[PDB]
Amino acid sequence: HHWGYGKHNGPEHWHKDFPIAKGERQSPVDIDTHTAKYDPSLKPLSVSYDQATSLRILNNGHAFNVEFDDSQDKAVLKGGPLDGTYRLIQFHFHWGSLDGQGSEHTVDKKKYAAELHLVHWNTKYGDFGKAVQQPDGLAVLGIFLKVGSAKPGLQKVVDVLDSIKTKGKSADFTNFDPRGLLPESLDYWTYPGSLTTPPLLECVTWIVLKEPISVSSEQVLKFRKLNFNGEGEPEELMVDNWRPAQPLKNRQIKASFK
Ligand SMILES: NS(=O)(=O)c1ccc(C(=O)NCc2c(F)c(F)c(F)c(F)c2F)cc1
Ligand SMILES: [Hg+2]
Ligand SMILES: [Zn+2]
Repeated sequence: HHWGYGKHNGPEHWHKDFPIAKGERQSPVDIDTHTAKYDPSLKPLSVSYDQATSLRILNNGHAFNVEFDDSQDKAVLKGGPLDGTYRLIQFHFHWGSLDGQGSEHTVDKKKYAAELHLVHWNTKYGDFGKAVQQPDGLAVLGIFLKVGSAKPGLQKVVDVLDSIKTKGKSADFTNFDPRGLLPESLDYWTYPGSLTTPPLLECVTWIVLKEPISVSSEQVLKFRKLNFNGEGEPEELMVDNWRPAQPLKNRQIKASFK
């Protein structure tokens, strides 16, 4: 019926209901490292997640989102290529059916096992809904996940997946510290883009970290046990919930490092 990642309702069909899919600043894109422009005027990123308040985790039929209380400047992102304070509202992942695919952004055509998106909205706009009507309304921090050693800080997320196996299910998920998902370095690439899922709105200053975090095979395997379907419907494993790379067109990807 509506949108998804299957053969009959996947990314290639999105343009029919969301014409912006063929827009000028669509995401994700391939990051050509030799064409990215080192911009020495970019400030370092400033991630202030010490007061973060996670509230819930839910399976929305497309991915699982961990939501945060964004009623106050509790967990924010500023600095980098951003002007203003962006508030963390939630994070989710995109992953594949196999270790060699899953990320949305690619680096020199290399695909990672998954990609974490920490979604933030520009506070000057009042609420998330208004931010999605502005060219600089959102800032998504993207982090690549490669399969290797286990990420301790990701385990609490992994263990709770059993209780939100199907579409629509949710579970209280308090006291989760998102700082446990950050890599060691905050070096990044940035470019103007969009939401990678419908409505595909062209807001979003993408901030993709250079350094991937590593998770274990067992950790990513639990992601693959989730379902796209609701309880009582035919089981469809939630895998490959990623959108292929879009044409860069008239945009330049800047890097904070050389
Ligand atoms: N993969 S990603 O690029 O990081 C991405 C992040 C967030 C969303 C999303 O929040 N959809 C919900 C949503 C909207 F996109 C709205 F524009 C809106 F007004 C809403 F109320 C709403 F719930 C979609 C894709
Ligand atoms: Hg917009
Ligand atoms: Zn995403």
